[PDB]
Amino acid sequence: AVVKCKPTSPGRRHVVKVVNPELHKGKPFAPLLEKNSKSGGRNNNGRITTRHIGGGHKQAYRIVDFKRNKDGIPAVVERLEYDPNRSANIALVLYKDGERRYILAPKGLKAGDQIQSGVDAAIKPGNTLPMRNIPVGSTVHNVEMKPGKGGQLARSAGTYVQIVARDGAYVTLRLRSGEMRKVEADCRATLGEVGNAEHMLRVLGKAGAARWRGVRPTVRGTAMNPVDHPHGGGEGRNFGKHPVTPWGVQTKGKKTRSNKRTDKFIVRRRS
RNA sequence: AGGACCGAACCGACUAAUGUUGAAAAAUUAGCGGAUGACUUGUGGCUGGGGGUGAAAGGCCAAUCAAACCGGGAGAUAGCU
RNA sequence: GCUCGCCGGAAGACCAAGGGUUCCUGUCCAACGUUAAUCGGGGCAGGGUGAGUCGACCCCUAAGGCGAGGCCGAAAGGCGUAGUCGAUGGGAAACAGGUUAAUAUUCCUGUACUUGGUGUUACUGCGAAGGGGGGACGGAGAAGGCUAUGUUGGCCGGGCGACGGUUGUCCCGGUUUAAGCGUGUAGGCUGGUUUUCCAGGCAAAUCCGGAAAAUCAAGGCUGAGGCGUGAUGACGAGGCACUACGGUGCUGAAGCAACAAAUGCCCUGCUUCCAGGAAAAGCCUCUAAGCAUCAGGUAACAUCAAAUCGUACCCCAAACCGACACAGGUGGUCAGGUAGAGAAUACCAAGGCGCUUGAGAGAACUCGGGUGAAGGAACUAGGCAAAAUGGUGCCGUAACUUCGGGAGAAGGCACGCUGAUAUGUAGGUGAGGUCCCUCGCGGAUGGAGCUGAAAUCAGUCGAAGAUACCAGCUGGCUGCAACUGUUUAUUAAAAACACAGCACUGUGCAAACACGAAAGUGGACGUAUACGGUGUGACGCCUGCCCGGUGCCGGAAGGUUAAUU
RNA sequence: AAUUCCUUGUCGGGUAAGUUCCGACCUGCACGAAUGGCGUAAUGAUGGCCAGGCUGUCUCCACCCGAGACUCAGUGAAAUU
RNA sequence: CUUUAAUGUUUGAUGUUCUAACGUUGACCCGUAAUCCGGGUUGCGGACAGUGUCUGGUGGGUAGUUUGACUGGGGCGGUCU
Repeated sequence: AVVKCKPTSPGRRHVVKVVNPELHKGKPFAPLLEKNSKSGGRNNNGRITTRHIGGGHKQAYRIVDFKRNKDGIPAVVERLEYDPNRSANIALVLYKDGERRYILAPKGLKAGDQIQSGVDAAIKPGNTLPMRNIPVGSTVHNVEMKPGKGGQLARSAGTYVQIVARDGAYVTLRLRSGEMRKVEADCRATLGEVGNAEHMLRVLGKAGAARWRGVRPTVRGTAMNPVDHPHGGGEGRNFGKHPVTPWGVQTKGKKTRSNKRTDKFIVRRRS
């Protein structure tokens, strides 16, 4: 639940917590863990390509199954767990055959709840089927964009998409961004929304709370000298030029999509 | 519980005096700040010059930085001393 | 050699890194040493570093590096798979004592341990570049149970005091002993056992996992310390003989208990929180391909092997980095006594030093300090500096406020010593004995002895009892910024930079964007409650008018318009 | 006003006397609403001002303790010219 | 040879469809005890995309450079035949 701390110190007034006792107060499933070394926003060349990334708390990667291709085998939820590599929580499930796997935790999932994947699955949250069988107007998550590769849409805390139509081998969807996309009617999708909706209500309250996430401070650009940024300098706070990224692009309205290749799957775009 | 309080180690460097061919090519003495954290530290590693890195001062990149150092073009050019 | 003085959470002791003979002895004093020098980290010569158990090498891997093929690229070359390197991490085993002018957990003595090879004997399902388990992991906090260690008592030995007194409730010293083996406690986790079945673990599996039953509740794992053994020993203050007073043989007393007690061990635990906490091998198992009077496996005994390199010395410093025998810098371990909350501070122990020019004089002035009549900021750009405050407990404490704070607000009182309450209380610790007992490192009882606050009353000395070192000045109005933090190494620590929060905008994933001739990588093993960029800068009340200009986003009838033809 | 040239604006408070400071006035040379506006408890080695206490900061210096200076012996520089 | 409809062929435009180039940072199989790469099967896209040459626009993102003289000092102003 959302919990507002008390102002026992400057740094605890505006901090807001998102607690959940349903989560496992123990270690995760080790067989489904992997090393995850932080990068610092640097690539094989050692150069910073994405700024404002550095440090943070150590993290281990949980192998989550975004495909959900084990059809015809029921699975019961064992426990809900916390995942630092994503904004949503994950649910450890146990299949009847004795195989355990991690999945995204939908809105109304608990311990003991049953789920299943395939074409002959029931229409309940947590189950996964190709969208050809999902009734129109429904709500799903962890949607595939190409059959078999795995879910790529609606994977965040409280995100979802709504199936709005189905013409042929394609179905039209409205993503959480408002974009009206269409994908093949063979991509698997999971019923229901991802359950951590109260995640957005969280309030860090202090700077150090962002440094635990691996987020480094952001220096604006106005106060940064001409040689280091177009906005640069000026005696005082002048900024008498158009807002612009480094490397010289607007950043305040200019559209930068230049795909051309995948424009046939975008019905409406947004706004 | 706490980027919580006082305060040593530890990390810093606000004031003053001294020193200024210094003990020291930035220190000493007396006080000062932080001191479970955006902390500090050892070892090793990556990022290379119009580039790197930068909680951004044009700061740092081997006592050298508004474009490092070494060599080379090179006996640059110098209507000036 | 006798005194004096200094450090003693080091100015002591042991190491790494680094250095590389500076170590020890003898000899020499030109140069080196900021003076002399018989001395020296100086010169010359000689000697000195002994390991199956410490470390490296080695096995395993992290970041990351190289990278067969391969992809990419004018050439050079770049990225990278399989792989192979790479510790700052994981992985078998030795303790005490004695000894050299200089080394030792390395030599000697004593007592142990570990991993392998071979052979014999006995009993046998063995087998992986595969599966599983385990290794394997965070922060904070809370105690409890222990020890290191210390104090006191007792015991042993010695002593009877350079000056009054000191045969006693006196003084000094010592009272030490390990690994390992055995016991398996305080205490923590766990419910076990048997049989059947199974879409899983790339194939298989008696293993893991899962399902369903039956039968039992005691089964097991981990585990400091303690005790016993180790040890009829060793060491041992001191003695008997030699004694070049340089030291060597023999002998060598007591060698217990209680209390206190860690930041260390139980603890890779328990509790709790969000920021959700390495990998791989060794090791334990599983079977497959395959091999079965073999081979291999297991236990026992015997025997052999455990190589190679390092080991001296300095290591907060005269030996490393700083041009110096330079008030500098340099990571880890050991952590005594009194007072104290304390690793602060003061005085000491062990131990180590007095800082490589001295003597004398006692002017100005300079530096670092002490005191000060009366006044008390009149000094000055400015209370710069200095002075002052300073502790514990009780009492008590304003505006304002985001109700947490402000606040240690301010302010006021009491602190010593002796005695009594109480021949040392409350409290803590806990013996003998008794009772019980699954007869054990047990439980209960028992309260001996030891230790030991705080408070009250009374009395007493001093100018002064938080007496030393140590140790907040306080309050009021106001600007800026919310705050903690960050910054111009070497004249600027700030109202600047960050910041949480807010907003605009971009981005549908082969994402935008960025580094790259490209491959590709990061973004992200993320998927719009997400990522990037811009600006603002907690919170609270708000954020008005203008789209002409520039830019961005959209739309079209027309005009204008490139290559091309 | 961190913004006000004229300017020590005007009035008042505080002082024996206040170009600074506090509070109102508005005549804003040339504030103004996210290059944010106005408030804001707490915080700050932050800027400015007033008090109590305190003192050699000063009136106005005086004495004393030490290290130099001075003399002797030894070693033995430097900028400059 | 002034004139104009159904054709054949000719090429051009718009639209629809297909697959065979090309693409696949979709799935599966082998090389292979390999998330590289390649080959193969299939699916999805599909002559679009993307690349090359040419070309228009944008383009301080990044370079190389210019930004006069006289002058009762220079600058502002004025002046230059």
